[PDB]
Amino acid sequence: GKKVLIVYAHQEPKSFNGSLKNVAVDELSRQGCTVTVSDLYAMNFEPRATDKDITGTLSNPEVFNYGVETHEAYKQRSLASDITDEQKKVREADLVIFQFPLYWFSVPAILKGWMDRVLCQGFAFDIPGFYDSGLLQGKLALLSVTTGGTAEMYTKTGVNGDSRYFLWPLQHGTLHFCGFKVLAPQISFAPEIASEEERKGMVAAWSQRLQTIWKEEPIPCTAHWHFGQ
Amino acid sequence: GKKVLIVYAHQEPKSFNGSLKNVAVDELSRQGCTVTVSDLYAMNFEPRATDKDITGTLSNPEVFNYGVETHEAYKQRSLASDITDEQKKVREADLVIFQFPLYWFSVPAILKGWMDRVLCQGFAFDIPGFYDSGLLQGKLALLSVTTGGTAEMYTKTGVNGDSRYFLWPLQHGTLHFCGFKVLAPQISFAPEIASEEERKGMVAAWSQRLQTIWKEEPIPCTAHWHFGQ
Ligand SMILES: Cc1cc2nc3c(=O)[nH]c(=O)nc-3n(C[C@H](O)[C@H](O)[C@H](O)COP(=O)(O)O)c2cc1C
Ligand SMILES: Cc1cc2nc3c(=O)[nH]c(=O)nc-3n(C[C@H](O)[C@H](O)[C@H](O)COP(=O)(O)O)c2cc1C
Ligand SMILES: COc1ccc2[nH]cc(CCNC(C)=O)c2c1
Ligand SMILES: COc1ccc2[nH]cc(CCNC(C)=O)c2c1
Ligand SMILES: [Zn+2]
Ligand SMILES: [Zn+2]
Repeated sequence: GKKVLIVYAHQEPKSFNGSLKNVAVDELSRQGCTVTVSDLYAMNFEPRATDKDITGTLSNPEVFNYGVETHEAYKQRSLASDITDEQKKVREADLVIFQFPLYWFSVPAILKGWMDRVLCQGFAFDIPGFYDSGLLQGKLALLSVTTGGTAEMYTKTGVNGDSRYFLWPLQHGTLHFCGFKVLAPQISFAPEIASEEERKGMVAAWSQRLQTIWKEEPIPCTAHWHFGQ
Repeated sequence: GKKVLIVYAHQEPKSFNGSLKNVAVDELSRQGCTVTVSDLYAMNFEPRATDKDITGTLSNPEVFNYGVETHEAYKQRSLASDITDEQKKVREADLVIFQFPLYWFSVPAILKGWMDRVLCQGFAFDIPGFYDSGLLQGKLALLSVTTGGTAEMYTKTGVNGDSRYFLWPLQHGTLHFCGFKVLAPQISFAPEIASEEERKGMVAAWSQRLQTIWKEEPIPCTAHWHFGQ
């Protein structure tokens, strides 16, 4: 049996991102997987890392240290319920798919906020207690990203540089750091500029890939994979 | 004369980030510069990119496209006032300093939200009108980042890889894309693990650098600068 969490960050259900999230639910549900979706915009998910993330009394109310406070709150079961609800979904998942449009070579702020607030010390990693000593080892993660720029722009000699260059903070700095095994990213280039048939083709390629997702090996999440030849 | 905008993202005024922001205000004010600070957490700055960012009739209310709607809203002067207030500060600034702790090899979500919402099409870039032709051409930008990890961890052979690797989405994908000339980053490594004297030393090195900031040349914001080869 297999459980999947899809963390989805798009405002418009009729969007191309919406279509990719819906075909992932459809395909994984067809396989008999247990599927949960965190639709961040529909949840009005809080992105800001603030003292409202800890309930009750702070370890040090005079000098607020977000990392220290959330690490202690996690251990004391005093984190805000929106964070713990997401942590329960991650803890139970075997695969976490992130579905989002690329915003400034990174995730939209609402999804950056999910990463900042949900992946706290004690839950996803400890200090020390990261990368392969991370706490989400055994779990798979996958970035399903859509872009405005064409594939050609995202080549080593292209204006944007290779698409792997922007994946480093997300795949390595975040997912690998927490102990996830990183599956190859799904990059859907320039859907708004594509034809209706080309968009249908991109959606079908993602659905087809999901049919055999449990047979994939993760990428070697190294500097060489992201920046080398 | 010169005008500086400091976009600051830290919850705690007593923090090391707070000390760096304050010494920048002190030094630039001593030089006779005009200084403005956007303290994002104190402003409870909205990070989410939503339809609340447009006040008028949407160009397409049936299928919401944030990029299209904000581009049109910028041209019509129908953007939310919190965005327009930040744009006025950026338009007037000769130098924009971003002061923040590194969160997941990137900016905290509240600051990612400032980038997503403030740097809209029509204001910060256009198509064509990006990279060396970006609309913020002639302006300088500088990232002043603090980290948990030591300098040694942020080297090519270190666990985190070189610090320049994580700068790519911010310096190139965002600042250079909008036409800014990027000054060399100020990276204050591991202040929480440092001694009180070492922290004082990092604050003084930043103040000393600011004394001659107007004499600096920008970096060559290229893939070669960030990744080598
Ligand atoms: C705030 C913002 C920032 C964006 N930044 C990028 C970027 O860095 N690179 C890129 O290729 N496209 C960028 N885009 C374009 C989106 O990635 C693109 O519109 C989206 O992936 C299309 O998918 P959708 O039709 O489902 O929205 C940006 C769009 C917005 C609104
Ligand atoms: C949500 C979160 C994510 C962080 N991610 C990183 C990271 O990617 N790399 C790093 O070296 N430190 C990371 N840190 C540690 C902070 O960068 C560090 O505590 C801060 O820069 C210290 O400055 P301050 O004392 O003024 O807060 C993170 C902290 C938090 C709370
Ligand atoms: C809440 O603190 C966080 C969150 C995510 C993180 N990624 C990297 C670090 C730096 C940790 N430094 C050492 C020496 O262990 C980190 C800290
Ligand atoms: C670094 O590339 C960026 C940064 C911000 C952006 N906002 C919107 C787009 C592209 C939107 N699609 C087209 C081709 O019009 C975009 C690209
Ligand atoms: Zn890695
Ligand atoms: Zn560049």
